[PDB]
Amino acid sequence: EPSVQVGYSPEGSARVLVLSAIDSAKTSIRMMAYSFTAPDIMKALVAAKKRGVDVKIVIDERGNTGRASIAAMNYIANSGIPLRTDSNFPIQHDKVIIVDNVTVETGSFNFTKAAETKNSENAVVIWNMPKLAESFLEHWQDRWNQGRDYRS
Amino acid sequence: EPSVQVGYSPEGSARVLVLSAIDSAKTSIRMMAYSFTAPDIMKALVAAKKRGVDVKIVIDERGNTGRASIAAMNYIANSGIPLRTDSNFPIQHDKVIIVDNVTVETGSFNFTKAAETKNSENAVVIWNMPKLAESFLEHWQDRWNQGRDYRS
Repeated sequence: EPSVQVGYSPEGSARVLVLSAIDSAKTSIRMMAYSFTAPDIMKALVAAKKRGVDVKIVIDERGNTGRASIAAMNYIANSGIPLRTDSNFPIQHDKVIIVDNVTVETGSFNFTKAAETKNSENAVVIWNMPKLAESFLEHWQDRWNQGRDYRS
Repeated sequence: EPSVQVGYSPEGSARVLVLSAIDSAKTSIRMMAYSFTAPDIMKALVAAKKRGVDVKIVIDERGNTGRASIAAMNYIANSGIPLRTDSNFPIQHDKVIIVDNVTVETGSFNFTKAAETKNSENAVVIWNMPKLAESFLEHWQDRWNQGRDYRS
């Protein structure tokens, strides 16, 4: 039952794999991000929202004050997706997507265009490991709990 | 047979887990790093070398010109561990350790003190997935192949 997929950048497989993970969501998505700017990633998250997926995101505050960050943050908030900034860590550095409480995407891959087509990166999706995803959820929840809502 | 462990920062579990992965090596280690500066990580890599483990490292060139980077790079090179810098990517961003060609450590965790005790991070070790580790090895090898030796 448990399995693992891997993708890389700038090859193109990391981006597609991460999109695959978000597109697979049927019930929930709990995301943690440092840089938060990739438009195609944002498009995918709100389509999941539209699909009825319970989406909640906590991102690093200090590293998300740029124009692209704000455009992505506004777009996400505008779609009804609960979103929070976290500044309690010099850097909330995780690049993680927990899907349906049993799957975990993680790796070096930040959700930016640079991570999609320029930097060398890796993204893995560990499918169906309830125990692993619940542990990650506690990680996500601790950071989310100390974040500041970003609403639209 | 396959299993997955996870650790976090600044909690302390990520650092210990990554050390555990390097300490577990019996035959080989193929590492890729962006920032390369954590002293306890360097200590562990050369102890594996001493243990007779075949250790080879490719790190990002541009992000490793600082004092701590040079001290870590010299220490590693001084120990006989083949080491190369890679500048062919704006950022060789991977934080990966492939152990004994069947295990893969990856995540947001950079090999720095900041990633060990300040930033929020996650590190996972996917044990015994030969297929996954061989795929990562091709990733490591492509970057290593275009790197510049750093000798001592």
